[PDB]
Amino acid sequence: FMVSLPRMVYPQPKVLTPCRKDVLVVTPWLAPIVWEGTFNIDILNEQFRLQNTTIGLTVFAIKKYVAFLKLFLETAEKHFMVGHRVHYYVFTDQPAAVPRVTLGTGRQLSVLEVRAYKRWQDVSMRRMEMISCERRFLSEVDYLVCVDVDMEFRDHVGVEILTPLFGTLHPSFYGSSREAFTYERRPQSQAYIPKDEGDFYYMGAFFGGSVQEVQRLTRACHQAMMVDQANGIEAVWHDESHLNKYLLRHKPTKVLSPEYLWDQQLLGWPAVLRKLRFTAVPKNHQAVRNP
Ligand SMILES: O=c1ccn([C@@H]2O[C@H](COP(=O)(O)OP(=O)(O)O)[C@@H](O)[C@H]2O)c(=O)[nH]1
Ligand SMILES: OC[C@H]1O[C@@H](O)[C@H](O)[C@@H](O)[C@H]1O
Ligand SMILES: [Mn+2]
Repeated sequence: FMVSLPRMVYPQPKVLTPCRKDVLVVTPWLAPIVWEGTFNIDILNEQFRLQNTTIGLTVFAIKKYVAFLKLFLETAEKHFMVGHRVHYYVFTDQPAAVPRVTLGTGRQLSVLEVRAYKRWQDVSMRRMEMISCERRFLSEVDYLVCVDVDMEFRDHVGVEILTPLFGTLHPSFYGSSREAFTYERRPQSQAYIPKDEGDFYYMGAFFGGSVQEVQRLTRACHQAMMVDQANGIEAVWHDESHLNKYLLRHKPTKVLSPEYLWDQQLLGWPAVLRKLRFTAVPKNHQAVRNP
Protein backbone atom coordinates (compact mmCIF):
# COMPACT_ATOMS: atom_id res chain seq x y z
CA PHE A 1 0.00 0.00 0.00
CA MET A 2 1.36 3.46 -0.88
CA VAL A 3 0.34 6.43 1.27
CA SER A 4 -0.47 9.79 -0.24
CA LEU A 5 2.35 12.15 -1.17
CA PRO A 6 2.37 15.39 0.81
CA ARG A 7 1.70 18.76 -0.72
CA MET A 8 4.66 19.78 -2.88
CA VAL A 9 5.32 23.01 -4.79
CA TYR A 10 7.27 22.56 -8.06
CA PRO A 11 7.12 23.80 -11.69
CA GLN A 12 4.10 22.61 -13.63
CA PRO A 13 5.01 20.06 -16.35
CA LYS A 14 3.95 21.61 -19.67
CA VAL A 15 2.38 19.24 -22.09
CA LEU A 16 3.30 21.20 -25.19
CA THR A 17 6.94 21.62 -24.04
CA PRO A 18 9.27 18.41 -24.01
CA CYS A 19 11.90 18.18 -21.24
CA ARG A 20 14.54 17.19 -23.90
CA LYS A 21 14.20 17.52 -27.77
CA ASP A 22 17.69 16.28 -28.61
CA VAL A 23 17.24 12.71 -27.37
CA LEU A 24 14.74 9.77 -27.21
CA VAL A 25 13.29 9.84 -23.68
CA VAL A 26 10.96 6.78 -24.01
CA THR A 27 11.57 3.42 -25.71
CA PRO A 28 8.99 1.98 -28.24
CA TRP A 29 7.83 -0.35 -25.44
CA LEU A 30 7.06 2.72 -23.23
CA ALA A 31 10.10 2.38 -20.83
CA PRO A 32 11.58 5.80 -19.83
CA ILE A 33 15.12 6.52 -20.92
CA VAL A 34 16.66 8.37 -18.05
CA TRP A 35 18.41 11.66 -18.91
CA GLU A 36 18.95 14.76 -16.95
CA GLY A 37 15.91 17.10 -17.31
CA THR A 38 13.42 14.18 -17.53
CA PHE A 39 12.74 13.71 -13.79
CA ASN A 40 11.93 15.75 -10.70
CA ILE A 41 14.05 14.05 -8.08
CA ASP A 42 12.05 15.58 -5.22
CA ILE A 43 8.90 13.73 -6.40
CA LEU A 44 10.78 10.49 -6.93
CA ASN A 45 12.58 10.73 -3.58
CA GLU A 46 9.23 11.20 -1.79
CA GLN A 47 7.68 8.23 -3.62
CA PHE A 48 10.63 5.90 -2.77
CA ARG A 49 11.20 7.09 0.86
CA LEU A 50 7.46 6.52 1.56
CA GLN A 51 8.09 2.87 0.63
CA ASN A 52 11.30 2.78 2.86
CA THR A 53 13.21 1.50 -0.13
CA THR A 54 16.42 -0.42 0.43
CA ILE A 55 18.89 -0.61 -2.48
CA GLY A 56 21.55 -3.33 -2.66
CA LEU A 57 24.71 -2.58 -4.74
CA THR A 58 26.86 -5.49 -5.83
CA VAL A 59 30.50 -5.00 -6.84
CA PHE A 60 33.25 -7.52 -7.50
CA ALA A 61 36.81 -6.75 -6.54
CA ILE A 62 38.92 -9.80 -7.40
CA LYS A 63 42.65 -9.98 -7.46
CA LYS A 64 44.22 -6.63 -8.35
CA TYR A 65 40.84 -4.89 -8.58
CA VAL A 66 40.68 -4.50 -4.86
CA ALA A 67 42.71 -1.29 -5.54
CA PHE A 68 39.57 0.34 -6.97
CA LEU A 69 37.31 -0.11 -3.91
CA LYS A 70 38.37 2.91 -1.90
CA LEU A 71 37.46 5.50 -4.62
CA PHE A 72 34.42 3.43 -5.71
CA LEU A 73 32.98 3.33 -2.21
CA GLU A 74 33.88 6.78 -1.05
CA THR A 75 32.30 8.39 -4.17
CA ALA A 76 29.30 6.03 -3.87
CA GLU A 77 28.84 7.61 -0.44
CA LYS A 78 28.74 11.08 -1.95
CA HIS A 79 26.44 10.34 -4.88
CA PHE A 80 24.62 6.93 -4.80
CA MET A 81 21.13 6.89 -3.31
CA VAL A 82 21.92 9.39 -0.59
CA GLY A 83 19.04 9.60 1.83
CA HIS A 84 17.91 6.07 1.18
CA ARG A 85 18.85 2.77 2.79
CA VAL A 86 21.79 1.17 0.97
CA HIS A 87 23.45 -2.21 1.42
CA TYR A 88 26.73 -2.67 -0.37
CA TYR A 89 27.79 -6.28 -1.17
CA VAL A 90 31.49 -6.49 -1.94
CA PHE A 91 32.50 -9.82 -3.44
CA THR A 92 36.20 -10.44 -3.15
CA ASP A 93 38.94 -13.05 -2.81
CA GLN A 94 40.79 -10.76 -0.38
CA PRO A 95 38.47 -9.65 2.48
CA ALA A 96 41.44 -8.09 4.35
CA ALA A 97 42.10 -5.80 1.39
CA VAL A 98 38.68 -4.17 1.55
CA PRO A 99 39.30 -0.51 2.69
CA ARG A 100 37.58 0.79 5.83
CA VAL A 101 35.30 3.36 4.30
CA THR A 102 33.15 5.55 6.54
CA LEU A 103 29.50 5.25 5.73
CA GLY A 104 26.51 7.59 6.19
CA THR A 105 23.63 6.60 8.40
CA GLY A 106 21.29 3.86 7.10
CA ARG A 107 24.01 2.35 4.98
CA GLN A 108 25.87 -0.94 5.46
CA LEU A 109 28.55 -3.00 3.80
CA SER A 110 28.93 -6.81 3.71
CA VAL A 111 32.05 -8.51 2.54
CA LEU A 112 31.39 -11.86 0.71
CA GLU A 113 34.40 -13.99 0.01
CA VAL A 114 34.44 -15.81 -3.24
CA ARG A 115 36.95 -17.63 -5.32
CA ALA A 116 39.20 -15.97 -7.89
CA TYR A 117 39.30 -17.38 -11.44
CA LYS A 118 42.52 -17.05 -13.37
CA ARG A 119 41.14 -15.54 -16.62
CA TRP A 120 39.72 -12.03 -16.36
CA GLN A 121 36.92 -13.30 -18.73
CA ASP A 122 35.86 -15.88 -16.20
CA VAL A 123 36.07 -13.41 -13.29
CA SER A 124 33.75 -11.10 -15.22
CA MET A 125 31.40 -13.84 -16.55
CA ARG A 126 31.03 -15.66 -13.19
CA ARG A 127 29.49 -12.55 -11.54
CA MET A 128 26.19 -13.77 -12.97
CA GLU A 129 26.43 -17.06 -11.13
CA MET A 130 27.64 -15.42 -7.98
CA ILE A 131 24.88 -12.90 -7.94
CA SER A 132 22.12 -15.36 -8.66
CA CYS A 133 23.02 -15.38 -2.95
CA GLU A 134 19.29 -15.31 -3.94
CA ARG A 135 17.73 -15.92 -0.52
CA ARG A 136 19.86 -13.31 1.22
CA PHE A 137 18.93 -10.47 -1.10
CA LEU A 138 15.19 -11.18 -1.01
CA SER A 139 15.32 -10.69 2.72
CA GLU A 140 17.59 -7.61 2.81
CA VAL A 141 16.89 -5.29 -0.08
CA ASP A 142 14.12 -4.23 -2.54
CA TYR A 143 16.30 -3.56 -5.56
CA LEU A 144 19.71 -4.78 -6.72
CA VAL A 145 22.14 -2.70 -8.76
CA CYS A 146 25.12 -4.52 -10.27
CA VAL A 147 28.19 -2.53 -11.32
CA ASP A 148 31.85 -2.73 -12.25
CA VAL A 149 34.39 -1.65 -9.58
CA ASP A 150 36.86 0.17 -11.87
CA MET A 151 34.64 3.29 -11.62
CA GLU A 152 33.84 6.36 -9.64
CA PHE A 153 30.67 8.39 -9.00
CA ARG A 154 30.93 12.01 -10.02
CA ASP A 155 27.30 13.10 -9.78
CA HIS A 156 23.86 12.03 -8.55
CA VAL A 157 22.80 8.40 -9.13
CA GLY A 158 19.48 7.99 -7.35
CA VAL A 159 16.03 6.48 -7.26
CA GLU A 160 15.24 7.69 -10.80
CA ILE A 161 17.00 4.42 -11.94
CA LEU A 162 14.81 2.05 -9.88
CA THR A 163 12.29 -0.10 -11.75
CA PRO A 164 11.71 -3.80 -12.09
CA LEU A 165 14.47 -4.26 -14.72
CA PHE A 166 16.98 -1.72 -16.27
CA GLY A 167 20.02 -1.67 -18.50
CA THR A 168 22.34 1.15 -19.39
CA LEU A 169 23.29 2.40 -22.88
CA HIS A 170 26.94 1.61 -23.69
CA PRO A 171 28.73 4.91 -24.17
CA SER A 172 30.54 3.85 -27.32
CA PHE A 173 27.33 2.74 -29.13
CA TYR A 174 24.46 4.98 -28.26
CA GLY A 175 24.58 6.71 -31.64
CA SER A 176 25.30 3.48 -33.63
CA SER A 177 23.08 1.55 -36.01
CA ARG A 178 22.28 -1.98 -34.86
CA GLU A 179 24.43 -3.75 -37.50
CA ALA A 180 27.42 -2.04 -35.88
CA PHE A 181 26.61 -3.27 -32.40
CA THR A 182 29.09 -5.86 -31.17
CA TYR A 183 26.48 -8.44 -30.32
CA GLU A 184 27.45 -12.12 -30.52
CA ARG A 185 26.97 -12.92 -34.24
CA ARG A 186 27.64 -16.73 -34.27
CA PRO A 187 24.41 -18.75 -34.24
CA GLN A 188 26.15 -21.47 -32.24
CA SER A 189 26.12 -19.18 -29.17
CA GLN A 190 23.13 -18.74 -26.87
CA ALA A 191 23.92 -15.00 -27.00
CA TYR A 192 23.45 -14.83 -30.77
CA ILE A 193 21.52 -11.79 -32.17
CA PRO A 194 20.94 -11.49 -35.96
CA LYS A 195 21.91 -8.35 -37.79
CA ASP A 196 18.31 -7.11 -38.15
CA GLU A 197 17.48 -7.45 -34.48
CA GLY A 198 18.39 -5.37 -31.45
CA ASP A 199 17.07 -2.20 -29.78
CA PHE A 200 20.23 -0.96 -27.99
CA TYR A 201 23.69 -2.08 -26.98
CA TYR A 202 23.68 -2.27 -23.19
CA MET A 203 26.89 -2.19 -21.16
CA GLY A 204 27.72 -5.04 -18.80
CA ALA A 205 28.96 -2.63 -16.16
CA PHE A 206 25.58 -1.32 -14.88
CA PHE A 207 22.26 -3.15 -14.76
CA GLY A 208 19.73 -3.83 -12.06
CA GLY A 209 16.10 -4.08 -11.04
CA SER A 210 13.98 -5.67 -8.37
CA VAL A 211 15.61 -8.62 -6.65
CA GLN A 212 13.29 -11.03 -8.41
CA GLU A 213 14.07 -9.63 -11.86
CA VAL A 214 17.75 -9.41 -11.30
CA GLN A 215 17.85 -13.02 -10.10
CA ARG A 216 15.92 -14.02 -13.19
CA LEU A 217 18.35 -12.22 -15.41
CA THR A 218 21.54 -13.51 -13.75
CA ARG A 219 20.15 -17.09 -13.55
CA ALA A 220 19.26 -16.99 -17.28
CA CYS A 221 22.65 -15.53 -18.30
CA HIS A 222 24.56 -18.07 -16.11
CA GLN A 223 22.54 -21.00 -17.57
CA ALA A 224 23.20 -19.63 -21.12
CA MET A 225 26.94 -19.31 -20.42
CA MET A 226 26.97 -22.92 -19.20
CA VAL A 227 25.34 -24.07 -22.41
CA ASP A 228 27.91 -22.16 -24.43
CA GLN A 229 30.79 -23.62 -22.36
CA ALA A 230 29.51 -27.18 -22.93
CA ASN A 231 29.30 -26.38 -26.66
CA GLY A 232 32.90 -25.04 -26.59
CA ILE A 233 32.09 -21.43 -27.37
CA GLU A 234 32.69 -18.22 -25.45
CA ALA A 235 30.67 -15.16 -26.47
CA VAL A 236 32.61 -12.24 -28.01
CA TRP A 237 31.90 -9.89 -25.08
CA HIS A 238 31.36 -12.49 -22.37
CA ASP A 239 28.62 -11.59 -19.83
CA GLU A 240 27.88 -8.44 -21.76
CA SER A 241 26.88 -10.48 -24.85
CA HIS A 242 24.47 -12.56 -22.73
CA LEU A 243 23.01 -9.53 -20.99
CA ASN A 244 22.34 -8.08 -24.46
CA LYS A 245 20.51 -11.18 -25.61
CA TYR A 246 18.45 -11.24 -22.35
CA LEU A 247 17.42 -7.61 -22.58
CA LEU A 248 16.47 -8.02 -26.27
CA ARG A 249 14.01 -10.80 -25.33
CA HIS A 250 12.96 -9.32 -21.94
CA LYS A 251 12.59 -5.61 -22.48
CA PRO A 252 13.80 -3.45 -19.59
CA THR A 253 11.28 -1.22 -17.82
CA LYS A 254 13.78 1.74 -17.81
CA VAL A 255 16.92 2.32 -19.78
CA LEU A 256 19.68 4.56 -18.33
CA SER A 257 21.33 7.06 -20.66
CA PRO A 258 25.15 7.12 -21.00
CA GLU A 259 25.21 9.76 -18.18
CA TYR A 260 25.22 6.65 -16.06
CA LEU A 261 28.24 4.86 -17.66
CA TRP A 262 30.76 7.22 -19.26
CA ASP A 263 34.47 7.26 -20.07
CA GLN A 264 35.64 10.91 -20.27
CA GLN A 265 39.25 9.93 -21.33
CA LEU A 266 38.01 7.94 -24.32
CA LEU A 267 34.90 9.96 -25.29
CA GLY A 268 35.19 13.47 -23.90
CA TRP A 269 32.07 15.49 -22.79
CA PRO A 270 29.50 15.82 -25.57
CA ALA A 271 26.74 18.38 -25.33
CA VAL A 272 24.11 15.66 -25.17
CA LEU A 273 25.45 14.76 -21.68
CA ARG A 274 24.44 17.36 -19.17
CA LYS A 275 25.89 15.34 -16.31
CA LEU A 276 28.59 12.68 -16.13
CA ARG A 277 27.41 10.56 -13.16
CA PHE A 278 29.43 7.27 -13.07
CA THR A 279 32.68 7.12 -14.95
CA ALA A 280 35.54 4.81 -15.76
CA VAL A 281 38.78 5.03 -13.80
CA PRO A 282 41.71 4.84 -16.17
CA LYS A 283 43.61 1.49 -15.99
CA ASN A 284 46.00 -0.64 -17.98
CA HIS A 285 44.03 -3.79 -18.94
CA GLN A 286 47.12 -6.05 -19.39
CA ALA A 287 48.76 -5.08 -16.12
CA VAL A 288 45.73 -5.07 -13.73
CA ARG A 289 44.20 -8.23 -15.21
CA ASN A 290 47.29 -10.43 -14.68
CA PRO A 291 49.54 -11.38 -11.69
O1 LIG B 1 40.77 -9.41 -12.35
C1 LIG B 1 39.61 -8.98 -12.37
C2 LIG B 1 38.86 -8.83 -13.53
C3 LIG B 1 37.53 -8.33 -13.46
N1 LIG B 1 36.93 -8.05 -12.21
C4 LIG B 1 35.57 -7.57 -12.03
O2 LIG B 1 34.93 -7.68 -13.37
C5 LIG B 1 34.43 -6.40 -13.69
C6 LIG B 1 34.54 -6.32 -15.24
O3 LIG B 1 35.86 -6.37 -15.70
P1 LIG B 1 36.65 -5.06 -16.28
O4 LIG B 1 36.25 -3.82 -15.47
O5 LIG B 1 38.09 -5.44 -16.34
O6 LIG B 1 36.01 -4.96 -17.78
P2 LIG B 1 36.15 -3.66 -18.72
O7 LIG B 1 35.31 -2.55 -18.10
O8 LIG B 1 37.69 -3.13 -18.67
O9 LIG B 1 35.69 -4.13 -20.08
C7 LIG B 1 35.48 -5.51 -13.01
O10 LIG B 1 34.95 -4.13 -12.89
C8 LIG B 1 35.55 -6.10 -11.64
O11 LIG B 1 34.30 -5.87 -10.91
C9 LIG B 1 37.70 -8.23 -11.07
O12 LIG B 1 37.27 -7.91 -10.00
N2 LIG B 1 39.02 -8.70 -11.17
O1 LIG C 1 32.24 -3.60 -28.11
C1 LIG C 1 32.05 -3.92 -26.69
C2 LIG C 1 33.26 -3.43 -25.77
O2 LIG C 1 33.29 -1.98 -25.92
C3 LIG C 1 34.43 -1.55 -25.05
O3 LIG C 1 34.47 -0.15 -25.39
C4 LIG C 1 34.35 -1.96 -23.61
O4 LIG C 1 35.60 -1.57 -23.02
C5 LIG C 1 34.34 -3.47 -23.51
O5 LIG C 1 34.19 -3.85 -22.19
C6 LIG C 1 33.08 -3.92 -24.36
O6 LIG C 1 31.91 -3.30 -23.83
MN1 LIG D 1 35.02 -2.10 -16.02
